[PDB]
Amino acid sequence: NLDIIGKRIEKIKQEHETSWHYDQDHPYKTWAYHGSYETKASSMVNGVVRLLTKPWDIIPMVTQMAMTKEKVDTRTQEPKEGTKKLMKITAEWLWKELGKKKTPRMCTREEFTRKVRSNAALWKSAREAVEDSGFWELVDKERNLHLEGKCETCVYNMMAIWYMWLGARFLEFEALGFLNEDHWFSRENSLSGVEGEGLHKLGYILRDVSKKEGGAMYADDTAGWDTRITLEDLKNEEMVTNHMEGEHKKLAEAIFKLTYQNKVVRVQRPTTVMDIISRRDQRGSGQVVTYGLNTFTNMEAQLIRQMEGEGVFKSIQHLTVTEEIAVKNWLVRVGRERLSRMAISGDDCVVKPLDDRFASALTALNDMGKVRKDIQQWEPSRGWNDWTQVPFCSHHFHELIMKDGRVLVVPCRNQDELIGRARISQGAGWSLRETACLGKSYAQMWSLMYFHRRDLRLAANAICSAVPSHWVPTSRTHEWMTTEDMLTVWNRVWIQENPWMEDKTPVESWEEIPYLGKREDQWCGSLIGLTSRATWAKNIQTAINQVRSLIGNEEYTDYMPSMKRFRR
Ligand SMILES: Nc1cccnc1-n1cccc1
Ligand SMILES: Nc1cccnc1-n1cccc1
Ligand SMILES: [Cl-]
Ligand SMILES: [Zn+2]
Ligand SMILES: [Zn+2]
Repeated sequence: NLDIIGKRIEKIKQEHETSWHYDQDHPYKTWAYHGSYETKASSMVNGVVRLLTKPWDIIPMVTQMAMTKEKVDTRTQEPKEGTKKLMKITAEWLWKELGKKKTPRMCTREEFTRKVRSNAALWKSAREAVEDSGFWELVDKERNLHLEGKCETCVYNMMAIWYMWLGARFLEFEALGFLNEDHWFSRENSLSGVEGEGLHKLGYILRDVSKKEGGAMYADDTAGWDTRITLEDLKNEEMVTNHMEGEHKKLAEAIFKLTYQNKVVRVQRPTTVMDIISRRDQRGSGQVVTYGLNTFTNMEAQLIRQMEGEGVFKSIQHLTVTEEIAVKNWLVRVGRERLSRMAISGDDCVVKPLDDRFASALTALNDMGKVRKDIQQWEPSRGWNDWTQVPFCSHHFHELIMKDGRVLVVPCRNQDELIGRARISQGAGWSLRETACLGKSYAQMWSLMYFHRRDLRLAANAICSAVPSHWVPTSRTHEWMTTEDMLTVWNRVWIQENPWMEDKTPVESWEEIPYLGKREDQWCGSLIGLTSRATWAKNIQTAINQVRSLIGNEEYTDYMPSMKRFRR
């Protein structure tokens, strides 16, 4: 406890020694409180996307999205010894499989610097600190302190997103960045994972899982996954260090011990004082390490749920000596096959188990604290009989046959959600040019991922017609972030580079690229058939001209005649 976090706490105490006060009216039960001190971000609308989607101005599901804890301050119980054993055996085996064709390695100041230049989500800005050299001296001090087994400045800031100072992020990136930078959770490497795979590949992956013999597809969400990470989970995650050596092992061990398995956080409370609180359990790391370790622990949880359904062990209360031999031998004999029956993206999963015994195999899942969302604790899971109805990564997936017989598996979600998000820009000081270029990024994403939705292909063509042809899409895989012809990009992604497409014959026109059935488009939220939508489509050039007149005398390209109706 206080020996590991005290130094961090002792340092913040002094930088505010003229405000420190052990407040007796503090709202924490499960978080340890240490003291307070005196201290003191809305969704803006994207005017270019909103002027080109007028029919949606009167649709509350779109317009309410731009307007405007219980779970964080809860406690998870210690799993039983059978559960703790199931996890340790499974984790040990999983780090070895993930490590068979990969080498753990430190990420570098050079790599870290390149990422800060490219606007990755990780002195005014980071760019400046990286150029400066005192920062790196500060980094060096902490780094040598971590080699000593002590921490001074690796403190979280709550807002649930856990901002640290850039120096702490580098030390995180140094030891643990390899998980993401070297694609440990790629499908090729982890078999369950989809890291780097892209939204145009997730549907094909779900359809490949569907091809396996077995029961329903299960897609159970965990209620507040990050808050249900136990200290036993953090200790199985720490076992990645068993595969490291030299400095790297030491540095990785310090991240896990000092920043993950012990945490110090500063919270804005309005009553305005800053609460220096600590706790051991729960997920609190950087987003990228959070994504990879969530994937890891989810793959582990789901293999164990699969073991329970298949009768590999009888009870979580305690594993017999022989049951350990059985688990290990299961993992050795069928482990890789069982991983291939899953698609796991952080806390999000789809599992096609051997049979439907999986549906009521709930003792390990509940005892690990991975409690299902929106279903009673002991009520069996409801599975999906058709891969095209399975939810994954906020989407479902359609099978769409081209006029030439080739098969597209395309991503889809309710259209209100897509238009509502396109109409929102985060941050201050956006110029008209920067707002336009963000609208162009949404438009090009729609042309590539959602071309099959009538409204989005028409709105995408309108935004690309309204924004100067050579302006570069911005956002403060992502193939839509380019100035290349979207037809050329479409042909690369869907035909040339698509391993599910045998016939590589290029498409020569947007008109060869199909839509969903008209009824299926309305089911997924299309306005096709409404008078508002008909007036919008008929008069689109008037909307395009409005936005061109606001931006001014620039070079523009008409993309509307790419669609049959506007082709005279
Ligand atoms: N790759 C990585 C590792 C550790 C922390 N942060 C990152 N990151 C976040 C956005 C882009 C890169
Ligand atoms: N992957 C995902 C999840 C939630 C929202 N949007 C996305 N997306 C849309 C296009 C590409 C990615
Ligand atoms: Cl179904
Ligand atoms: Zn530190
Ligand atoms: Zn759909």
